Amino acid sequence: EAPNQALLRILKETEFKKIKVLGSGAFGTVYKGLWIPEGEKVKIPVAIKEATSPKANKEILDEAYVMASVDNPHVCRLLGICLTSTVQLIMQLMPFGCLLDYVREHKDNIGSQYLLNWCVQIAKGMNYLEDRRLVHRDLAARNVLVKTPQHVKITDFGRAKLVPIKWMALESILHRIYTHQSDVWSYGVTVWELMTFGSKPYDGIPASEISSILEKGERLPQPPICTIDVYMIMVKCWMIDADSRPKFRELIIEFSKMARDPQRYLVIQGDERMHLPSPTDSNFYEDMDDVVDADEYLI
Ligand SMILES: COC1CCN(c2nccc(Nc3cc4c(cn3)cc(-c3cn[nH]c3)n4C(C)C)n2)CC1
Repeated sequence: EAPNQALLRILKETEFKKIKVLGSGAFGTVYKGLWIPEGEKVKIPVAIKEATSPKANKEILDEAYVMASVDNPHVCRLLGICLTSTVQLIMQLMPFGCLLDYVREHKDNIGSQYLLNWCVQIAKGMNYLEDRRLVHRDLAARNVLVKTPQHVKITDFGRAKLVPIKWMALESILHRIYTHQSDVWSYGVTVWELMTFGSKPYDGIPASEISSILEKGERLPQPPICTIDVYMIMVKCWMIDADSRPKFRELIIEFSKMARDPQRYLVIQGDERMHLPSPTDSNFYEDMDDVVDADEYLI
């Protein structure tokens, strides 16, 4: 098939500054930082993902490969890699963190317009991955990052090709089959995570029971804010027949029609009177002088 002519940018350690730590786990640690290229007079807000074991490097270099091979407004691109002893991925700073925590922390100000717009954006990013013949294998609200409350992007290409049980299609749990239609099942679950304001799917149920639960005909419940219109979409993503499930191009269309009249499809008390931070807010955005967002920094 088509040659992957993507450019892998190697960045010097001296070209960027680590400001603070954002979060640490088993993988390593993600830092908040600034990238100041050559003599460009720009400061790009960045996220730097950083023991050295040859196996862990192959995994991070596999994620770098996939992340450098994407370009879409609703997908996180790799800005570059820094080849130190540790080896670190330089990514775009998504100031508002993951969507999962965002919905939990801001339920009182999240309205129908935002929720439906987020669904359209995830469908667009996912449909792009399908175009690039990329199967995510780990879509969830934790892997959708917030640039601004009005702009979200899909991330975490650590599992992407060409285990998270409660987000998986039945063919995936039973046979390890992953298609773009299995990403649709995970898309259904992600929507459920948003519509419930960050609830844990199948809370209290052990992952081993999930396979048998789905086989019986049981699915995630109808969230209180969901009309039968929105829930019907969730249910269709959870059909046994993968070809029966909607295609992402149909999900973009479905959620877009709904996003034109949000109150008809989602019932939230206090809707329209709610508000989230916007680039039209007082002090929404050290030396703020020459900072440009990665999306406007092109070479
Ligand atoms: C370990 O897996 C990594 C895979 C890549 N992913 C990513 N991808 C693209 C951009 C990006 N930037 C990015 C990631 C961020 C934040 C800002 N910008 C803030 C947080 C955070 C806040 N409180 N706790 C954490 N995080 C998390 C997800 C590490 N982060 C971050 C997680």
